Amino acid sequence: GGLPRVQELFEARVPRNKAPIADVAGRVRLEESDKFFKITIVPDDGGEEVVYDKLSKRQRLRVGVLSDGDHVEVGDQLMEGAADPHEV
Repeated sequence: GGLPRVQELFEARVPRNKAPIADVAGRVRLEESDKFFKITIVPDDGGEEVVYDKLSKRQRLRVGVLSDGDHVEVGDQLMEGAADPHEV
C-alpha cells in the first residue's frame, strides 16, 4: 500500500494478495468453509454456476460489505485486495 503498490501497477504484475473479479453477473451464494470462503455466483443468465472455491478468511470482502444474495455486476471485485489487471 504505497510506492511498491504504485510500482506494482505500472509494472503490470500479479498483486501480492490477489482477489477475484466476477466472471458473470448474478446473485451470489456465499458459504464459509473451515478457515475458508466459498462464493458461488448464480447468474441472471440462468446458465452454468460459477464457483470460486477457496478464499482465505483474512482478505475479508469488498465493501456495503458483501452478503448472501447481493447482486454483483460483471467487473466488480469480490474480496478485498488488488485485482489482477490481466484478469479484468
